[PDB]
Amino acid sequence: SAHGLTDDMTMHFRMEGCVDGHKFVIEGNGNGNPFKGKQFINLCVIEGGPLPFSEDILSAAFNRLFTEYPEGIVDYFKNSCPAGYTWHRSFRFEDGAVCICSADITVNVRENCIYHESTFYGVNFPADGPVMKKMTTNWEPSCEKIIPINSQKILKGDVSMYLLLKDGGRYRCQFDTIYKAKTEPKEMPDWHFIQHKLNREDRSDAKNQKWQLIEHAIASRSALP
Amino acid sequence: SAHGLTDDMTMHFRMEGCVDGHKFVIEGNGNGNPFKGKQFINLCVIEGGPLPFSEDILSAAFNRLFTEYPEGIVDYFKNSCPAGYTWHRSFRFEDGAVCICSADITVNVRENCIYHESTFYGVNFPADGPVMKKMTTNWEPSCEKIIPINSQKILKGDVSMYLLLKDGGRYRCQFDTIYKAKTEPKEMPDWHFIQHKLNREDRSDAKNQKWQLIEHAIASRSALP
Amino acid sequence: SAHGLTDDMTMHFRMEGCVDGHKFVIEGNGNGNPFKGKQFINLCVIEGGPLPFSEDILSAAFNRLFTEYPEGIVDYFKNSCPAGYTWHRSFRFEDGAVCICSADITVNVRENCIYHESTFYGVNFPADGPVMKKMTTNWEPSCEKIIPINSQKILKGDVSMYLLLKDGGRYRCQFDTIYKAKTEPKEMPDWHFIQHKLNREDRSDAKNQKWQLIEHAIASRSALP
Amino acid sequence: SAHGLTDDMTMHFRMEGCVDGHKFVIEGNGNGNPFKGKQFINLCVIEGGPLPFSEDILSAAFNRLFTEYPEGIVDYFKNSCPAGYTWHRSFRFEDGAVCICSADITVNVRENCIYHESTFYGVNFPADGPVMKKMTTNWEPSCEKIIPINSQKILKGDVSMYLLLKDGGRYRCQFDTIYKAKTEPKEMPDWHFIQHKLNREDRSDAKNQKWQLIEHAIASRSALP
Repeated sequence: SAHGLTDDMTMHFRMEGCVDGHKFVIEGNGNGNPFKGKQFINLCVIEGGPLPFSEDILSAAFNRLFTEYPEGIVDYFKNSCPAGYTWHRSFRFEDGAVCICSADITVNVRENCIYHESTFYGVNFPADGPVMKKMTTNWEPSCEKIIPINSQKILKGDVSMYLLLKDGGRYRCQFDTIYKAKTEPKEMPDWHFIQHKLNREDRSDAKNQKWQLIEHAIASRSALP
Repeated sequence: SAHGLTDDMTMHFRMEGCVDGHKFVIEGNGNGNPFKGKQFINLCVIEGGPLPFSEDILSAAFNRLFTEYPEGIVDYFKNSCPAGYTWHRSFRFEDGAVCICSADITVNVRENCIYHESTFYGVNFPADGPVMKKMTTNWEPSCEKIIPINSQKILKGDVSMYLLLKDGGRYRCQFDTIYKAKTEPKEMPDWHFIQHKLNREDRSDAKNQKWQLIEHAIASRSALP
Repeated sequence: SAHGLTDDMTMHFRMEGCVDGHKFVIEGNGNGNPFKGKQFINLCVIEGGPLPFSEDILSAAFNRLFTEYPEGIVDYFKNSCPAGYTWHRSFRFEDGAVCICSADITVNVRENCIYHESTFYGVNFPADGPVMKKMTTNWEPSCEKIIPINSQKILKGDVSMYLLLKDGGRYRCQFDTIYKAKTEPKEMPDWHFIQHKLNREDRSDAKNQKWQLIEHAIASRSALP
Repeated sequence: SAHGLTDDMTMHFRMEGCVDGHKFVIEGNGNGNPFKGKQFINLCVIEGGPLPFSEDILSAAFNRLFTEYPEGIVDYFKNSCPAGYTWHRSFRFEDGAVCICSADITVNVRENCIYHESTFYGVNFPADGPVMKKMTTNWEPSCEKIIPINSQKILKGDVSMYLLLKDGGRYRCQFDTIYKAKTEPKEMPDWHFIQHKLNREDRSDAKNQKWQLIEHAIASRSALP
């Protein structure tokens, strides 16, 4: 019950985006253990579906509160709760397309639920690219580098991502993020890693395009002594 | 009329955007001579003013119809009128900031007016960068290379841009644009260059943030025989 | 003489390099008119032949003296003669390959001959890429932007290059060059453009791998009034 | 005594490089446990010293044989011994400078020593940059991503590196590597991580510029279950 978070919370998701001119809105709700960096997100496309681009590109847009932080690493994110935090991210794929996303994370103590406001925009996905051809299956597990920006008291994210393709090829992407606490940080953490594992399961049917995302993230430092 | 265009038209502008969470809306109008690739733009911030980021980053979002093309190069843009055309672009600044914008151009023949609709999103402008410190003054005259992608009957733009700084420095940006006619083109151009000159003059008062833009662009091939 | 240069000179070339472990040495000569930015280059592989990678990637390594400059723009290069100048450049291809090259240009007044010495190193050209499959044909005419760095009295080059492919495709590369006079310049130019046209004609026989290059370059400012 | 490697070997180092025109040669010899991914390298600049650029940029040029591979991960490197392997790497620093390095690793069973042939080239380090001003202290610990290239049976390396600066700033760099076994690989490993820790200790004096590098590297997979 620290900072407004419990070992078993819920979340509500709302995302509005536009990719190469195609507008869309996504409604969702999930649950997870902010302390074990584990969450189950359930999303449904209410507007724009069926999406003309691969839904995998949106995955990383839907919450560092769900990160397991050991005692040795300051937890900037939970530290700024229940107020929440905001982040801004961009990424260019190896084929020129670039996307940017922003989200506002707010914790509602009364409901023991987290409210996620998501924004996503992308441009220039090649017509014959794996994204427009829906040939992606999952983001390969990664190791994100979290750097502290002292002067301004915020964090920077740097992670090389690979979107695995059905044809076995790898689609490289560079995540560059800025994490801002909605509350003046009293203590800034040192640099550290955050390994992630994000999986997508298509739950689509004749009526709706929907899917589930399971994210497992955990912080740490150099494995080397 | 020749594609519904004349040498003395007016324009209507409406942009909606968000840079690092700060929403804003801009409206404006103007006049120009498409045949001489010359245009005057008058903008006013009707929402989100005063903008916390330099207005210079938005400048290249406000119409290739205003490009003087020589008869030796196919004018993909004027050929798409009056229906018009759409475009998508990414801005990758040297300090990590990245922006993406899209627009829809349409010609209203009866009104001899061109309607311009756009969206602009940017992310990660450093707090002490030239953009947030409002040190930018104007984009530097450039030379964009236009490449044809015949398989999709669309065009690709490539131009390394430089924003001049008040201290005498410069700030680099990379423009990667995809241009696409609304109606299928029955003829495609070979690659070519487009030189531009874009100038901004701020005319903000106590009641509103406003400014004018002046663009001049000409299409050409290599200068070497 | 005007800086020891004349309108009908000869040149001497010697390049040493290594691309992905494959060493090679190239020698050659030529003639040209610096005042009209026009030159003819004859190269021959004397070591490492036949080159396993397309000879096109080396082409831009073989002299800004051959740039026709208008009196309205300071000719930083001719002003550095006869001592000459040195330059350093990086090539970042779209498939991950990166090359770096440097050269030292010197004018031998008595011999009316320019001595050109260079080194060229490249790395990671994919086995099935256009370079190793020898699919390249010629660089496309370009427009390089020259920027002055007054604090070090040196110049910076910026040009997005495209190598044309035999199947009708293109292969992008990014030229980032630093140019520096050997003797301190007593005058610096403003930024400007330099348009180029470089053509290769292979003339290899049973005994040697040889080819000729023809370059034409002119300096200018914006085409817009 | 597997593949020619023991739990306690030695190495000899020879590197020839050129940075922005400055030539240099480095002679060295080290020892380590290829099985615990631990090594102590001792280098001395015999030519070109004192180096005008920060010696930290050369660090990663001096042997994946020194990586601890658990039973669950195939060991491509030791697998190709005692023949050895070769690698090619490039990296662009956030300020434009780019370097490329290559090395040939050969194991000498009789001497129980590894011979390291190193090549390094860099260009365009800003005069007032942290590299030319010698303001760097160490490469921050990292997590490299090792990907297998099936078709060709080789490995690709991807690691975002940060060269820590005396003034506390971080100097970003992107390592892109290709690892090639000098012997047809019979078994290719799946993707995996290789965390590293490389430290530099200046052992320079009035006669020689010399220093020691301790590298500790260990392979693994997603920390997440």
